[PDB]
Amino acid sequence: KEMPQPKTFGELKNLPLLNTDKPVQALMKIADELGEIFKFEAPGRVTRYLSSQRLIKEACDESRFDKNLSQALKFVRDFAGDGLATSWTHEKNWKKAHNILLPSFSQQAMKGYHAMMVDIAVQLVQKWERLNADEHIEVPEDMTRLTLDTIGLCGFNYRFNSFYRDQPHPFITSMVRALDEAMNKLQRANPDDPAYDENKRQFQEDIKVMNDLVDKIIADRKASDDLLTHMLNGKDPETGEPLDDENIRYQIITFLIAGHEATSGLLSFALYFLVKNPHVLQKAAEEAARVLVDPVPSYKQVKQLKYVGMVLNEALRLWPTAPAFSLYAKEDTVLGGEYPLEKGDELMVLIPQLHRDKTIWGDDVEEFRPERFENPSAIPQHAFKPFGNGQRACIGQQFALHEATLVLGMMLKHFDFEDHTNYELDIKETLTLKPEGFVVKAKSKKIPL
Ligand code: HEM
Repeated sequence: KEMPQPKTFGELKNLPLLNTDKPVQALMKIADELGEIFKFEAPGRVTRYLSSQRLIKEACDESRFDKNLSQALKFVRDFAGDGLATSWTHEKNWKKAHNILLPSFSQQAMKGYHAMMVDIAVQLVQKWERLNADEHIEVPEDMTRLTLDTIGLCGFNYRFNSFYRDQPHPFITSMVRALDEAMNKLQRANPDDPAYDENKRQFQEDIKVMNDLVDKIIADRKASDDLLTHMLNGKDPETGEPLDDENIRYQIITFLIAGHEATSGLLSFALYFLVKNPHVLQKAAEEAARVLVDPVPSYKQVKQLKYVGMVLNEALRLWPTAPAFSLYAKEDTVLGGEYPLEKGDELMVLIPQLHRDKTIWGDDVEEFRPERFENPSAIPQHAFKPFGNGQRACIGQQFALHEATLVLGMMLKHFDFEDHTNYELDIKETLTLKPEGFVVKAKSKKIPL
């Protein structure tokens, strides 16, 4: 079979299609036009975009395909280096850090983070309780305050104190700037052109901001049993080695970025979907009131918020906040019985499209219906992949979900929410997705913390 490909622009091939602020959403539209697979060419470059569970289940076979660093991740590697998310599977430092850091996400570790998560969640609830009449909430802004502070405190015993600031923590400003530059490089025809000299300067200036904080965090610890403890002291069972200093710095950067951005997106989409679906919101609120009987939630109570977990999964179905991942063929292989691939050939999994596979989910795929997840085991293998695949899946998945469940439960216990502007969904794309400009009003239910 000869594979579909979107419209081309002479020698630029398909490249100009990605000259947009919303590339994933563009690609989703192309996926709608062309189906389960399409070829995407740029000068000197080719990838194939996959949207169907039928094809993605083969792509997820680790014997045939391994994680690739997309062009995005390759640019992120300029500051994240050989940290876990931007390492190749065959780099010694991937498997070492993987073995060393996985215990930071054990059941006992998670129970250990719970009190610190509550610290930040209480800060968020207090902020909202303290608003005056008619004042409104900037949802993604506040969710980022929460998620950054949570990873900072839980992972590193470091307090970004984001609820003490009216604008983002400097770290975030540079992170966003650096990630935007990393994206802008995709289009650039002549990267070494003096025209971009200033962009390299601001890039390195933003990386420098990020690295200064990393030094602060490591300094402060020199003067806990968290992530950082494991980075500094943990030994890999296989090699018997610990991480070296250079790799440790990369992990810190990696975890500070990965550990907050997608989770803030998730919480924001979840609240967006709730205020757009009032019956669902009522059911979630009812669970929160029924389960969260104490002034502050326990770890076990969070685990009992079944419906809230369903709501979070349905939000990840529709808008998985890290919306793509890239694979390469380990050897020559045939995809789907129809698409021959050679060793090294690249694939991109367009996760929001996978999650709209009508053969898997039914015809109603645009509807927000958390009951799809009544029994998560009912979902076929490789049909729901918001956390990636296999040994290269999200290490922090349970952390994200615990924090998100705890926080949304508390939000639903303590406040009624109003979509006072009838917000029109506008999805901004950076490393991740978020509903830009999303605002609500919260009316306190006046329940003490
Ligand atoms: C809703 C929240 C999150 C989503 C949707 C998400 C999504 C993903 C996805 C799709 C991948 C695979 C990327 C690829 O294949 O290139 C991944 C990997 C990763 N994520 Fe998450 N993530 C989330 C939260 C977190 C959190 C809270 C942490 C840290 C506490 C974290 C740390 C990482 C790391 C270190 C990797 C690379 C793991 C490895 O390859 O060894 N993520 N994430």
